[PDB]
Amino acid sequence: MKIAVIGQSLFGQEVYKELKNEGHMIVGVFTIPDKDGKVDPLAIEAEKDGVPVFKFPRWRLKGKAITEVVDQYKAVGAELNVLPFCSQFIPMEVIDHPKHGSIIYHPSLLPRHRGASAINWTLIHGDKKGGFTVFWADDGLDTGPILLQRECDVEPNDNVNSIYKRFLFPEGVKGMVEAVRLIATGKAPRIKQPEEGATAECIQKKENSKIDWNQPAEAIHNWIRGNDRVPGAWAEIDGKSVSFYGSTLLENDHFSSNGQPLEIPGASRAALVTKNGLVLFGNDGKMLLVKNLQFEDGKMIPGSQYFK
Ligand SMILES: Nc1nc(O)c2cc(CN(C=O)c3ccc(C(=O)N[C@@H](CCC(=O)O)C(=O)O)cc3)ccc2n1
Repeated sequence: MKIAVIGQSLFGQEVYKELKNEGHMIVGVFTIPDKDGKVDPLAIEAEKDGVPVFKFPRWRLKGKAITEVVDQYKAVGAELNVLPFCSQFIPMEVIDHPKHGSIIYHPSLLPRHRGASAINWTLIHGDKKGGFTVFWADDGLDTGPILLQRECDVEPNDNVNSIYKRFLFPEGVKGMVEAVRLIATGKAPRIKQPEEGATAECIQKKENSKIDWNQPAEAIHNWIRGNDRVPGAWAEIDGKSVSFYGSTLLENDHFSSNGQPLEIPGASRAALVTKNGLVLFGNDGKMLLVKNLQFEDGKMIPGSQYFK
């Protein structure tokens, strides 16, 4: 069928590539402008194929969509919009245009974790299960009827990158391709999202990924892994903003109080720099271990190396 792909990143590129390989006519790719150095992976693959690339800035403003952004979109004659990873909200004029409407990839088990940082919040809340949903776009934020959903176990030490790479990305691509196949064969469903279990959270950025030390250790571990790698959980240490990556919970033994103490303002008590990383304490007397640290405009350093 005729498809407009609206989105970005490696994920949008892989979905584009698979749909093209399945015989679909990609009539247009609508993506972010270069930054301004690198061209987005999706525009690169599209032009390599001879497919109309668009780099619109934003569609909405003053409560409204333009006509110059709408009209260039409508020209390509899409029968379905596919929104693999779309960094912004798209006007209903665009969303409702094609005969089949629009489908969106969302890396959570909707109606849980509506919002743009769903993977982060899945881990921050310490959910045992996670996954993704392909849903039909409506005017609300991640509220549209479900086409399909796929589920996975969240591992205790999963960070954003590991669950994404293990499951959300590769299976998300297959889910998007399957959704289109169900649509093309005329069998795709529209399951209204249940009321029960709905949540929505804010988008995670550097500023609001600051660590709140007054929480039990498990909560701090979840907060850290839930913001690892991006935006990167952080705290003030000795005047510097320091980011924390690679958290695990640390049980036994003592332990080991053989590190060099490291004072962290607001921490329930001083941290310990050990050969295996930075031991941190929650407000419940329990411990977590952080493998890697990072300063502003700096490389990753092992927590074990803080004092050298
Ligand atoms: N009509 C419609 N409906 C949805 O549910 C959409 C979901 C998504 C995917 N998404 C899931 O949370 C999402 C991603 C980003 C945004 C967003 O508002 N992004 C801006 C913030 C505001 C803006 O500039 O638009 C940004 O780049 O940070 C909203 C929703 C994308 C487009 C959608 N369009």
